[PDB]
Amino acid sequence: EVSQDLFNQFNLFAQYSAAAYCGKNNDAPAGTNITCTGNACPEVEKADATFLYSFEDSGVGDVTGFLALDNTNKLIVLSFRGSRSIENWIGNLNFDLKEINDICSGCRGHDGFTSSWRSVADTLRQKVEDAVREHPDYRVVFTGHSLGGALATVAGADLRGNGYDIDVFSYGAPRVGNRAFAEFLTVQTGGTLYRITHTNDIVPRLPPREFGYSHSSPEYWIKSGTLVPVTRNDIVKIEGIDATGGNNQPNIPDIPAHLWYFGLIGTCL
Amino acid sequence: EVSQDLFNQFNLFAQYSAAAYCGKNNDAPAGTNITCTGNACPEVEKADATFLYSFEDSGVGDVTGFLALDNTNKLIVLSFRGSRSIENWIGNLNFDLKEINDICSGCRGHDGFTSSWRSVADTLRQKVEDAVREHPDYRVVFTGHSLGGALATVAGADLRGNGYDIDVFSYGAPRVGNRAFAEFLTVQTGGTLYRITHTNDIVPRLPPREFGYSHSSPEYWIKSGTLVPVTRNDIVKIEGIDATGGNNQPNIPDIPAHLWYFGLIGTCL
Ligand SMILES: *[C@@H]1O[C@H](CO)[C@@H](O)[C@H](O)[C@H]1NC(C)=O
Ligand SMILES: *[C@@H]1O[C@H](CO)[C@@H](O)[C@H](O)[C@H]1NC(C)=O
Ligand SMILES: CCCCCCCCCCCC(=O)O
Ligand SMILES: O=Cc1ccc([N+](=O)[O-])cc1
Repeated sequence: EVSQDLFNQFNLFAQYSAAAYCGKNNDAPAGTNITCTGNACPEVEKADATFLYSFEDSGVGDVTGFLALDNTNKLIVLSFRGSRSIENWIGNLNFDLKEINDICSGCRGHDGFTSSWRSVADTLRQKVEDAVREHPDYRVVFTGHSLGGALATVAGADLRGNGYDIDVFSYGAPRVGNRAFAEFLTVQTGGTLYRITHTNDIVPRLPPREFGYSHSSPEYWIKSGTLVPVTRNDIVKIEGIDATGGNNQPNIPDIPAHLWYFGLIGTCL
Repeated sequence: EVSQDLFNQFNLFAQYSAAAYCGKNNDAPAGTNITCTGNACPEVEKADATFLYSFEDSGVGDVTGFLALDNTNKLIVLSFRGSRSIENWIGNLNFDLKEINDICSGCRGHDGFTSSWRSVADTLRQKVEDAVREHPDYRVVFTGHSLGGALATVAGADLRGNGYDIDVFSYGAPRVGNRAFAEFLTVQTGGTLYRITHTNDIVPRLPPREFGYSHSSPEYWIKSGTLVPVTRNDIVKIEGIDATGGNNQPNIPDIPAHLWYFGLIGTCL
């Protein structure tokens, strides 16, 4: 069980994460209203929310996403898109670690996530910094679904502690690195990570523990079914690095559960 | 705005209509349980419901669907799939009428749906007749989404009057013929047709009335949004051939609205 305000926040950033796929966007001028097809992001459309900067297939990892300004909620939101086809992305997912002492000593992260981020970090940091300067009062939020969720988690860990808090809301994110990287994520000040999972979603169960991955704590776990609407009672806060009894349970996982966080996500009607 | 009992039927056959796309049965032998992927048909799975005959790309229209036995609800269900890529099917959709006197006098129907039905009619009639014999007190229901709705409607008009009632539940069905056919489907005895539409779904708006097409009355119009759950209070019975102020409004239409009838339909998570 979670509060009404936190629920609202979860719902909202699920929608900012969905909008990265379903935005009628990119090649889209900054200052343009954010809108989505197929009722993917109505809470974003109600807000006075506009693109600050769009990126598409940027750097080494072909990164895609947007930076947004939201005058109603007082946010600067960096939203990273997951893969265009999650099924093949999961299939070709490689489990190699690389060191990232730059982020925390002793830390190793998934190699493709950290290198995709690393390769666009300098541009996007500057874009965020610019927006922070313009709106010092506004709250900085990074978010994403799936691989997008990963990238937002990495960028957060990397960019925190430079003066402004960075909250992270992740939906169906994979593990992003080794224990230690997990531990850092569980305690790092300068922002909070809300790591949201749904039922038996496959993606947060990869990379597997066996390959040297852990999940940060806590975990926000939606227990309502696929295509079922979520209420506050359906969300369970689960404490403990690599805790079991939320998404991390011993049963057959599901791709469709990956695509239903509050609403349709990771696909566009 | 509709009865609970009617809302429950509408929901059940939306799910049988969704199963024609989802829940693997590709060669599933007769008598196996009906199930779907992606929580597309839970009310069906909850019933004691089994396949009688599966068909696929059958006849000239590459018609696909199944016939089921439902012992819990006491039904014999013939469910037609719509198109495997609806956006395309929408783009390739010819508006030509053809005479269909055999069904009714002065009646013209859409050439492709009519022909497609006619090519499978004998084999499917025989399979329904068999089940009707083994279960004389079960209700015969034909149902379908999109193209599947057109077909079910045509098949119903074509096989009624043989001694067993056939009810038809269509979802997001296009127009199937001319005003004289609309009339025949409005008043025909030996069953009821329940023609359900959602919001500004585009498909029930095609073929255009400006190509000689008309809609049978009544229409059951779902006013709740895309990705929004439906209650009995969100459905409005609209009376009159080519009535306006349900789905048939001059506003701009939408494809995602076509894929949300009670739940997700015409696509599988
Ligand atoms: C963008 O949204 C703003 C505030 O929410 C609204 O006043 C404006 O009409 C919208 N702009 C366009 C171009 O639709
Ligand atoms: C088929 O469903 C029936 C009841 O609806 C159930 O008794 C039976 O076990 C199911 N068969 C399988 C293989 O699950
Ligand atoms: C009654 C079942 C009819 C379903 C089969 C139609 C074939 C769908 C293939 C996709 C081509 C198209 O876009 O129309
Ligand atoms: O509607 C609510 C609401 C609550 C909190 C937040 N937020 O902190 O961004 C946004 C929306």
